[PDB]
Amino acid sequence: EAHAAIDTFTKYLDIDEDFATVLVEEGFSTLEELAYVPMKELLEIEGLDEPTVEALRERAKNALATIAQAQEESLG
Repeated sequence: EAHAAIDTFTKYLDIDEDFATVLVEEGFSTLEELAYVPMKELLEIEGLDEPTVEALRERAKNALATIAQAQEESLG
């Protein structure tokens, strides 16, 4: 559910739902897209700040690192 993408980012990206939605709203429901997408590309999404987008991505990868920990428990 898209609603889960809002809390997920808030759980990993450490952001608020109103902000996460902007990432999932643009088309980023997976931390990989947020972390895989570069700062500029992510900062261009609209009017994000250099640091806010720079720190948001850092969390994406850092969060994905943990997600990979649970991924090992499941085949997917």
